[PDB]
Amino acid sequence: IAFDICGVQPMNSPTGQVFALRAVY
Amino acid sequence: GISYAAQGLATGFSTDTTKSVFAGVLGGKYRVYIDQYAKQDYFTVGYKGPNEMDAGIYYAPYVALTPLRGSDPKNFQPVMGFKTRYGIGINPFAILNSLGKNAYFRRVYVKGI
Amino acid sequence: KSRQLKAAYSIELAQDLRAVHGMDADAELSGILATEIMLEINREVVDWINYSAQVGKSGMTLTPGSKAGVFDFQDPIDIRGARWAGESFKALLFQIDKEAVEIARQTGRGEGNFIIASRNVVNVLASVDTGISYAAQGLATGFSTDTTKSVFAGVLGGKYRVYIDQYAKQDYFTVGYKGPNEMDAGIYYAPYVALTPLRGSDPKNFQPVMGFKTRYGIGINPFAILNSLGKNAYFRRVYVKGI
Amino acid sequence: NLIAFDICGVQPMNSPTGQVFALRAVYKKFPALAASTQTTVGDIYTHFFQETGTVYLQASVQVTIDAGATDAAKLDAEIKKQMEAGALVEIAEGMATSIAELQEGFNGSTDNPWNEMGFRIDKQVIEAKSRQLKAAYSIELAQDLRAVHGMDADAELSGILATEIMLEINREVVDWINYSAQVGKSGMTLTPGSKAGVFDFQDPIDIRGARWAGESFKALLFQIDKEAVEIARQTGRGEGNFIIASRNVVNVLASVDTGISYAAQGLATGFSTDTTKSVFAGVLGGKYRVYIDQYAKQDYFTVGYKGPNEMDAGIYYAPYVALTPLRGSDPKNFQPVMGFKTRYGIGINPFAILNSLGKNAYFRRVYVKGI
Repeated sequence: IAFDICGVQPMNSPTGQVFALRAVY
Repeated sequence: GISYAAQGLATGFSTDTTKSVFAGVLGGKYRVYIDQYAKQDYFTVGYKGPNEMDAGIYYAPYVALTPLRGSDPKNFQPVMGFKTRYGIGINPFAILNSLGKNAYFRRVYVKGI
Repeated sequence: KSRQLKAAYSIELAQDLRAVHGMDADAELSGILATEIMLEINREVVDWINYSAQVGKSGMTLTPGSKAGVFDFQDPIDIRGARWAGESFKALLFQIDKEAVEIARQTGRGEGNFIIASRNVVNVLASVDTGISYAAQGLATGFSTDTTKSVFAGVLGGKYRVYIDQYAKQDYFTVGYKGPNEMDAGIYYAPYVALTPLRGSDPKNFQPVMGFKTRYGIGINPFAILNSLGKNAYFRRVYVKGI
Repeated sequence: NLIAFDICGVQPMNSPTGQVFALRAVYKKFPALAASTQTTVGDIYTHFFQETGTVYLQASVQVTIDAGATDAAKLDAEIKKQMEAGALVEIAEGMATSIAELQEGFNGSTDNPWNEMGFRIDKQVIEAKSRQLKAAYSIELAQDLRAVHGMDADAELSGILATEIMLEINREVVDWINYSAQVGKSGMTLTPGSKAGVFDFQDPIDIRGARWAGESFKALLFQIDKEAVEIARQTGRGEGNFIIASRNVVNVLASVDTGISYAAQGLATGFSTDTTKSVFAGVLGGKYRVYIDQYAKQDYFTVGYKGPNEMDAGIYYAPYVALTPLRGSDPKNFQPVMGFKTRYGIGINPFAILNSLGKNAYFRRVYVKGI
């Protein structure tokens, strides 16, 4: 439930990685 | 309806307190949850897009509620427990590069309550 | 007499070995454990040989100008005036022939049939008799396709089957005799139980435990372990120096 | 081209970061040999000589060692005499082994030492590190290679680059091995007159009494074996299985042991039909698969171990992407774009990059002089 306000992209292995749609700044 | 009182709970003399959920929606705008372990008094406002990649924070569960079992012959007592594995992430914003740096969230200490 | 080993391993690692590369995880650990307990038994057999073997390059096997028990590759007496390693290495095999004879004499059963030796010595002995000591070029060809380093290299001079002691302590070789009769070894290993599996967990966190236990017992020619330390006529132990 | 990483665990990735596994290892008190001592055959006694420390001698003979030798000088003379006479025979670590075996056997008990395989078994996270090159060729060159020779122009450039990027990757693999390899000709692999980590072909001590290059070459091989032995000891997995070395060293090996490294004289005879110098030259002693480092900086050899298990290597390489082509042209002058990019990632048994430099149990690096 911890992630109801987070991205999850659950992994099928540790390490494992996620993507983030970061602005260029 | 920012925080659901659950009068039925009170009415029935604490039938099921369900203290594991979002309280409700503040102003019809913010889904709000109680930090049950807050150290003092504060609030944090955050953004979450429909695309999980637009959360600015990630939780990526791999393992959950793996039971532990057995017994410890030294006192011959039962072994029971639980393990999970998940991992977190924060949008880079450049943990060293995340402390007090996250554009998706703002936190304020609150006094006078 | 028994020996026992455990896996004592992490849950998460077992999970990842399977999840990441399709590895059989704990099954592989089991293979390691079976290997390790067998290697330890094997190491023990060698330790007993090197416990009980009589001191070699002694008595009937001494050169008058020798150093009593040590074959020094830099010593002109031991190497019989040899020129370079080529001749010197051969001089060692000659001392081995001398040890083999003393064994023959005392045992009354015939000269030494096999050798147990250190990596240094084996590499030396493998430098003579061309292809006799299995270098395992086929394994090298396949890039250590299956190392199998639990075997005898081969037969030196066509006479001594030579094995490498993976656990060699310093630098030595021991020449020993073995007849076709199981009663003609002078040393015995008589397995009763082998590779009995272990199954359990560490209660602090329920992490798994696997492993193996064996029972085999050992023996000697009576020789009269009170009567074996430095007394076993079937073997002669020589210290090696200078490699 | 060929794969340097044929001697690495591979465990290929399907995602960078991304991980590999490795089989990481866990990591004389004899009463006295002195005046009046009556030794008894087979047992072991300790004597400290006035000169050159101690010896441990095992009796071959039951004998009283000069009960009147209360003067250590007399005693040394008598003990030496008994050794010279063959009554007492010297062994050092083997005695330590023997006393332990005696004590362990005699007092053996089940108690609670269930032992364990001496292995932690571990893992590393590795990124699919990239390497990339541009063909960077001109139109005019292409026009004339086609017009003059009937050549396929950029096709040749493409083949060269693909070869070069793979070669550079192989060069990197070798440098990582040399980086992590422990110093050789050190500790267990030293000789009394040694120069600490270097083999000098002109030095009688290093070359073990060898006559000229012919035998010094073989003496190098002896030092190689010493390194291989040390690797087996420290790894707990096995003898070095392969050699990576400089051109000088490879020529040293090719010049000895009849047929270990090959000239591949068919290629030479045919006028360099394909030099293929990305393949192990052959096998030293029938034991060590040997390869040439095209980029060796000075002169050196490295001995390393590789098991049959992909987890047993010290060095791991897990390819993700290979030879992704480039294409196009820059309109400012329209010169063409072509080339290649790869992604692979490496891992090194942790031995605790920072913890692999000069620390890797699987490899030993020795500097070479005198060739």
